[PDB]
Amino acid sequence: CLVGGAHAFILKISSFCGLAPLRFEPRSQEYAVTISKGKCFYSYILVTFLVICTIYGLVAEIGVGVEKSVRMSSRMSQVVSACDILVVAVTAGVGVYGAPARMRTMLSYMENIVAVDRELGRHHSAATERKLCALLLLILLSFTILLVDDFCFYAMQAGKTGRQWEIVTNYAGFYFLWYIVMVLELQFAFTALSLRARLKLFNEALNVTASQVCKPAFVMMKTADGVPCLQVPPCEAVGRLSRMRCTLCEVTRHIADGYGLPLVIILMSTLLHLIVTPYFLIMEIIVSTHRLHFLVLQFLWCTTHLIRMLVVVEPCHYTMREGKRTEDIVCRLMTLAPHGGVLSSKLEVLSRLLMLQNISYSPLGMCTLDRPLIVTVLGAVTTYLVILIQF
Amino acid sequence: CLVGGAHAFILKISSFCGLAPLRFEPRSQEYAVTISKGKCFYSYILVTFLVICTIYGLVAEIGVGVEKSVRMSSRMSQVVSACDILVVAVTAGVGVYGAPARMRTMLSYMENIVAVDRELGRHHSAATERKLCALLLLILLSFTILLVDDFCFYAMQAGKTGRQWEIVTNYAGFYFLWYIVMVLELQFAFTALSLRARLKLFNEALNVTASQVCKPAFVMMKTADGVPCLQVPPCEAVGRLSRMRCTLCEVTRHIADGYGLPLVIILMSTLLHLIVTPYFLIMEIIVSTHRLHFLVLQFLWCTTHLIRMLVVVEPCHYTMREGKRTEDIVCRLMTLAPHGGVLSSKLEVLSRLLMLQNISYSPLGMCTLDRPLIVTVLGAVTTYLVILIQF
Amino acid sequence: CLVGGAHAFILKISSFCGLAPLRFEPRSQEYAVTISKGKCFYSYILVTFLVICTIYGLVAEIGVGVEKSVRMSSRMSQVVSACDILVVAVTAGVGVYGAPARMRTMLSYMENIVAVDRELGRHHSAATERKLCALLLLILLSFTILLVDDFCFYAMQAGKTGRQWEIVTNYAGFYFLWYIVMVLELQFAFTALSLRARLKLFNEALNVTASQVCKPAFVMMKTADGVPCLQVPPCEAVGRLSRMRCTLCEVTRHIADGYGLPLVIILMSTLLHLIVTPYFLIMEIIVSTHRLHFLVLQFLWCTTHLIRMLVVVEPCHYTMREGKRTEDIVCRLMTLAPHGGVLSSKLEVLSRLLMLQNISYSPLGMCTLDRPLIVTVLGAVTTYLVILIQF
Amino acid sequence: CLVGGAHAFILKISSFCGLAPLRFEPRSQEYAVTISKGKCFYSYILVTFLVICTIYGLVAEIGVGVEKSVRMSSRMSQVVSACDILVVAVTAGVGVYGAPARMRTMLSYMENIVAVDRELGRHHSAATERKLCALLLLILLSFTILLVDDFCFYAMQAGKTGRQWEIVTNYAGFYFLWYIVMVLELQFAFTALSLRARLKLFNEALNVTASQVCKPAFVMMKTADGVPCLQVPPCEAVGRLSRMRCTLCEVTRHIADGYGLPLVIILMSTLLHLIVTPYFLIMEIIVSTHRLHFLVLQFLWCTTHLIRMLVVVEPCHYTMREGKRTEDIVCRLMTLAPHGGVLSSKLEVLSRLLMLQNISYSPLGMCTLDRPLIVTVLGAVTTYLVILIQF
Repeated sequence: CLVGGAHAFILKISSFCGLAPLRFEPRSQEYAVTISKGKCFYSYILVTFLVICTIYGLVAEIGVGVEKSVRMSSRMSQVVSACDILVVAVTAGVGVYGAPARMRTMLSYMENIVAVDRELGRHHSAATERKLCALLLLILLSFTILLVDDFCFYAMQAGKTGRQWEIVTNYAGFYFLWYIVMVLELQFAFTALSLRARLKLFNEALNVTASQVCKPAFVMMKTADGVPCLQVPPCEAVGRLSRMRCTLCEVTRHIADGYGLPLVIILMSTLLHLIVTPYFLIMEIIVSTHRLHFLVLQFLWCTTHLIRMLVVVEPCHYTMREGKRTEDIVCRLMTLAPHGGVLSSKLEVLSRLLMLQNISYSPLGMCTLDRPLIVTVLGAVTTYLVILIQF
Repeated sequence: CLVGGAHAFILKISSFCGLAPLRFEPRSQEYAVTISKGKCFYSYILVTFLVICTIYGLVAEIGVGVEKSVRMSSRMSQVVSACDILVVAVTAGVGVYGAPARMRTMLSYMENIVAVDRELGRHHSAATERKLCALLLLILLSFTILLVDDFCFYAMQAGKTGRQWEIVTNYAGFYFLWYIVMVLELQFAFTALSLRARLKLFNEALNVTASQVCKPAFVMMKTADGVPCLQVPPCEAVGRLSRMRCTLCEVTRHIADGYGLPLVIILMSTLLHLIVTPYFLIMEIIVSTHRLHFLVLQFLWCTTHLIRMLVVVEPCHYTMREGKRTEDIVCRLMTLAPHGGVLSSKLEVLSRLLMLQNISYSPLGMCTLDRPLIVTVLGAVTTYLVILIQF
Repeated sequence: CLVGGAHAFILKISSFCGLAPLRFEPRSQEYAVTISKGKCFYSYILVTFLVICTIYGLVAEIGVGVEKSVRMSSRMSQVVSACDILVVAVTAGVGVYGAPARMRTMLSYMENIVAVDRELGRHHSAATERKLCALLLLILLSFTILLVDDFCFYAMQAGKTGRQWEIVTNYAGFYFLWYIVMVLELQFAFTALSLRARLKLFNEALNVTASQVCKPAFVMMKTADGVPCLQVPPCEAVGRLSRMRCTLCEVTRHIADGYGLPLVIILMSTLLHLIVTPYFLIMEIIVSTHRLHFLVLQFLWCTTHLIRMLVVVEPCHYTMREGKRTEDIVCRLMTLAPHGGVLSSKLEVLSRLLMLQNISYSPLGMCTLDRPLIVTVLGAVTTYLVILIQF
Repeated sequence: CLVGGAHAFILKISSFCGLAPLRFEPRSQEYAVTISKGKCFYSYILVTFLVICTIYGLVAEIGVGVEKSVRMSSRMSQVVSACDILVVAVTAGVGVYGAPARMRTMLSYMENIVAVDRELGRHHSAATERKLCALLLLILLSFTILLVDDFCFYAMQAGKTGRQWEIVTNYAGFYFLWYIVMVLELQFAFTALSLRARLKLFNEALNVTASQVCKPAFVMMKTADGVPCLQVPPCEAVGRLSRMRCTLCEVTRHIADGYGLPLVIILMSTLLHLIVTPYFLIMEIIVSTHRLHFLVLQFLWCTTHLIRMLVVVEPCHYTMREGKRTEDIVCRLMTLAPHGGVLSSKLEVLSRLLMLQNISYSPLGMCTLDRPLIVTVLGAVTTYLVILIQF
């Protein structure tokens, strides 16, 4: 098995988190990849250690009570902080303990994607992977910088009373589990975008099928000018592309299964944090609005909990749009195809595939990842805030 | 008519409840079954007796007022307890009074399922039925143990003032109606899972149809190694399987009709209890949090009201997934099938059946049983609790 | 044009309300029907008179203020009573002013339904029309009896202080507008059920098509035993039935257009009244619970506002179920039909009609009339009541 | 490129707003149109100037505080006024800065619509364009009159204390941004209605196809009587119309993309204003109800925020209805078409296009513009108001 681009890059990053217990073997543009049981062992230790340190750190700060426990200014603030920590520990737990089975799934289906790549002539655009690798760095580095500021702030807030080393021992684990949760979200997105790039490329082979029938080996090649061009009759190409369309839908279901449970806990904790964080921001902007550094951080957290949702639902939406574009192309193409020909009989099949096999991500069946899920989540958030804030 | 496995086992359990007024006649791996009017008569008496005892027990505890009526610490607590008892008495009532007509329906369609079993070569996996029979015992015995603890607790709470025998006379009926409601939920689930096992087995016959056309009597048999293998040409098999697909969809509609009204009252009472039970738990964890045994029981009830919902919606979701798997297989299979052949003409039919006949449970048309119903119910529960608790 | 049964009976009742400005000419089992401009003129006067009397009666009771205005015990109670009266006056207004155009539509499509009746051999079951005519009498007479009790109660409540004749002059108009709104709801239901009976009868002709192909003039006749039997080859019958299926879907869209705007205002006022009526019931059962006659009436109103919703959504749901039954029959029938025959080519067409033309009522596009609309309405009602009642 | 009617008229109006940076060249019934970079430059200046003046005007009135700041009678009233201004400045910003790319899109697809017009024989009905041009004038002039009254009122309210010139300098910019937002909404509606007129006209060519096959060059012409009549065999017409159906669906997706982001911000601000405006109306009708001129204006604003929503969702709904009418016609037409003919093979294709390519507007994928979006928005509005008003 081989992997490249920003998907291969996030797997390197995820390996240290224990989210991708893989060995990597550098080729020209790709790495060869296999499971490593030693990294699974390391990965299981790391997250278990961090969860123990996080729970006992939580117990310690509850034991300090509500006066000095900066995250826990009240009995109810203790419960909120415990649930916040709990959902992150559960999300990072499911993320890391599930990772070996998820990589076994990835290496299983990637052998079929390689066959699709050959038919499409897939080659990794350096400019495009640089865009997506820069986006990994942008999102992940920005979040890492936020975690450091949040930790430094609360440590200095306690450092004003000499208690910073205890705060470090009690919360350092929680910030590492935060990093693991974002890397898991980025690992999905750039896995899903890596498939969306192949639907997008499959649709271009189907357009050039239409242009050849409109305006008359592996399926598609570059010309001497590098433009896409078709090496086989459209009758054969549509049959070959119909098989590839089935394969891409199967890969979608493996991705949605492997990340399905993580994504549900990520969605609930997003919803939780988008209620909890604006609430205490609003309470603190009405009362003691002089704590400007706190208010800045809590705003940047509200922003981050929205981005973390978009990182999940947007890669899926962009995959839906490529499916809709296929239906548009096939409709056009089958009005062009002549009556009673072989090509139109191949397009009768493909159009049934479009009606039968949709491409979608529905984690555990609870919901469909698409932009209407944003409207659903934000409508709930504002409903609860209007209830909670108004009194 | 004959029935086996965990479905036949839950029918034995349900017979004593009067939910399955059947005689049973043991064969090698199955029971022969027919309606017994005497068990219908017994069943109608039993539930009518228990409902009378429950209503008059409710009247008695309202008559004791709010001081000593342990379930009724206030005027509003009286109304809550009356509605709790009322929905259980209605659910057990519809369950037991409807049971003879429901068994007549079961024995009507099971004669067709036997024909599907012959074509598929269905035989009951001892290991699989042991799994599902152990799951019946696990869920039902755990609930029975909870009912005993709840009853013993409140009787001892009253026994501290000598009034336990009156509590026994006033609530024993209600705990038996609770048991009847769970057995009805388990009777559905293991009826639905018994069908899902046959869709799952029908899909495997359709995969081996694809492998024979990919890599070239009743439809399917075991090899000498026990692997599935096809005794007829794929052209005949797909036609035979299309007929069986229609039969399974028809059986789904009989199950959804027979249990439809029970399931709606089960869903409302789940929603009611998931509001009422966490509310009084939260009031009692803020005030008088020393009543640790009460808080433990009320938590185990909240857990149970979630499980009772999953027992209903999960068997249906797992049945949807087998239908989606059929669409995936048929798409694959009809790209493999050659142009203009008989097989592809048989697959044109089957693909129309998939678009026309879905397999789903929609009780009384109110809703579809699937995991999105969990999100809908839990979002309402938390909306009401946020309203009720916040003031 | 001719019409019979409970549909023809409700048109007689509706004529006096001005909801069906028709002449009627009695035949053996049917009436001949044509528009009468004189009844349109009468109808426009009647509702305009009743609306004037109702508005000026409302103005009078607002002018008496909140002390003696029994419907208006507070400033807010004035606003509630005004909106209650307003939505009924608007619903009866749209009902009666729209009625001539609606009857022109009815007489337009009923000429095509007569053609469907000939093909199906439709004859009116005396026992069935007696059921539906008894249901008209049951629902309408029960409501009329409730209106009289409500009016007599409030007149006697004012009659205890001699003011009953003013109450009569100020509210008699409103009770007649209430009667007009129910007759409009019954006029829809028994129009929709009159179509559902023809889908139900069309599906039976399609089953006997299957039995003739399974077990081998106008389309269908009774045997000498009165059992349905087919007078033409199944190849012709399926073609003839496909045309009739199109005609029934067209009639559905005329009904949904003609009653669409009434039904939306009926749904909002149902939602309004299911909030307003339980609220003031709950306030009056907590405080001054001795007003037993008031509490009884307000409960019977809550019951009536639910029934008025079911009268609207249930006839539509039962029409959906007959469409689903067609899809089940066509799937079965086209697995039975032989490969490459004419019959299977006719069933390819019909199955496309089922996928393209659904049968549904969606008033003004706002919603679909089906039992999920009950869950939507009742969830809102309980959301508002939980907000309003809890403080 | 050429454009006519109320679409061409709203583009003239939009040019001064900078929403359509176009030159216009008058022909007999149409204008020739091309992008003008000078109007893009003017347009970017104008909105940037107005946004600067609006923000600094907002800063000034916040700087005057809450006593004299008539829009800002409290600290919370400051925040409300700032968000109101902010969403309008954002909506007008996206409107005007996006306008050049949107016009490039319009001139791209309008060249294909001209081809559809030739096939359909499209000519602009003077009476119909007069209706839609009068509707532009009615809606836009009525809104302009409301803006003047609102501005004159608040200036005179401040003019009673000599501060009117400062109010003019601080709010004149905001009223011009309000005008730009309505013109953008009208620019969409009359673009969408301009397409709906061509679906409506395409459906009439398909009916006359049915009548010619029922009752036996560019596709369609007027007779010597001006009735539509078909110049080609139905076999060719259905093929030609299938291609045109694809082209119209493509144009729909360009419109939805170009206006998609504006429409989402328009929907949120509609939702915001339908909460905020009735709330402060209700507070001001309970307390100080003597401010009759204020109450009148705030009611006319509530009315306007509903109309602004209908202006957006109704043109889209009317486009859905023409698609449904196509499905009705195609079903009818393909029962009429003879078995095994060429025409029925052309109708097999078109019916797949109807199942694959729907016509809809879904801005950014968040929602579908149709009348169910009204019910969704108004249910939220009343939920928040019931929460906010009740305490």
